[PDB]
Amino acid sequence: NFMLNQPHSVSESPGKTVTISCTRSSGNIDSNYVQWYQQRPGSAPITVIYEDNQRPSGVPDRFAGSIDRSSNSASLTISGLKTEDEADYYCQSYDARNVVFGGGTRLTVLGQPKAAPSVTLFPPSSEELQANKATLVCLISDFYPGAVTVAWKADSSPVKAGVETTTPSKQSNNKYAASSYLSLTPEQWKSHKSYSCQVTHEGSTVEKTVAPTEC
Amino acid sequence: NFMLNQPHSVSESPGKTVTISCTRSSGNIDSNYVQWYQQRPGSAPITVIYEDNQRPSGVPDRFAGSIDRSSNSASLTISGLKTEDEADYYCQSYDARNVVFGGGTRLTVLGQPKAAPSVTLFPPSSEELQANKATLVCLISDFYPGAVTVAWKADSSPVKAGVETTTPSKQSNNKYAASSYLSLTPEQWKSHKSYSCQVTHEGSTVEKTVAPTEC
Ligand SMILES: Cc1c(CN2CCOCC2)c(=O)oc2cc(OC[C@@H](C)c3ccccc3)ccc12
Repeated sequence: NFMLNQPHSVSESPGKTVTISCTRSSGNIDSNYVQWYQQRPGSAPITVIYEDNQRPSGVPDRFAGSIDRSSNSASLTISGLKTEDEADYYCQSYDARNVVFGGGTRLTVLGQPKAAPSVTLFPPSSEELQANKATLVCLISDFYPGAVTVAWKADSSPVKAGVETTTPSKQSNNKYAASSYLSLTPEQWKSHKSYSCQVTHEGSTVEKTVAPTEC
Repeated sequence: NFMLNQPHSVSESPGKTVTISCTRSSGNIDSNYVQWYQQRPGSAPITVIYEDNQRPSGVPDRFAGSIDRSSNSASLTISGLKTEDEADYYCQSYDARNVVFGGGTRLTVLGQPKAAPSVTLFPPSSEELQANKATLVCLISDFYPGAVTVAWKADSSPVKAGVETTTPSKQSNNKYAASSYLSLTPEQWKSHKSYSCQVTHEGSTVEKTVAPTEC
């Protein structure tokens, strides 16, 4: 079947308009209806759009669904942004019994100034190595909003095996920190020329690389 | 409109059976298909039941959906309860005028065993020292329950400045992870013999120590 591709995050100040795209991988966006669901943090989801642009009763007309056949995409547009619009937004369609969801888009209504993350990539420590561990840590500090995406590369190939990322937490400077760790064996860590941590925040992606050496 | 009413919370111990009910307020439960979604906190949800009782590929056969017309309810029944089943569960049906979700049910799996944290201390990266920074990270993974206290030492004396610890977050092994980082100048780092990270969990302390390495 097809995928539905949503940006990981979006942000704006109160009173502004924000748009969340939902691109269909293969086939025609207009072949099947698209729904949008809102989840506020610590809340149950609710439908804000069904059948591309239908608004259920109780959902203000600040929320608007559209289809662009040229780009093969759905969009949810929210005008007059209010703090309660801060939530995760998922688009959803079908082909046959195949329900297809997007990955979700975290919408932040800016409570403070944007801050790009400090990203530090650490190669394995001597002590963990002699315990037969080559865990790498990617430390991500001092960012707002609190939404990041982390991907790892062995040389050039995406890694999915062994990646863990913490949920961003508010630190004493009122900015967010989190860590991504890749649990490698020594044999894996040494069997490559370099590893990489790619951090995406506010659509902007930074990339750090470490290589094996001996000191 | 109609509403789907779920319990707020249920608790049960491993290997036992738990049942979550989803009562339709008006209309017959069987007029429309019920879905069940599982959400681990900080994650996108996954479909665990569709069409009242159909399990997607990769959902364990311990998850069973049912309909009871007389009590106008849907139920999700989890057999052989495991710790990874700790999550929020949401039912969902159709209004033709809407997609409606229940308020969701937090499933607590009682009697999870203690797990001591795995602790890995990383000295400053080379590249970071070239950019005039000397952050140390202490990775704390695989611990239950999800509370730790971290103290840092410069040589043998307490470090009272530049320490941050992330809020522990449940990872895919259903154990917690967190990082403590110490923001030092290159000067502070080279002026000491060593720095230590001391992690206390359930009364047991684990201490790790790194030193400026020479090549
Ligand atoms: C992506 C996805 C899947 C597919 N998974 C992906 C990973 O591999 C297993 C299948 C999937 O099976 O189900 C998904 C359901 C999604 O959202 C449902 C919405 C209405 C909801 C439910 C509960 C709380 C908040 C929101 C969103 C995404 C999914």
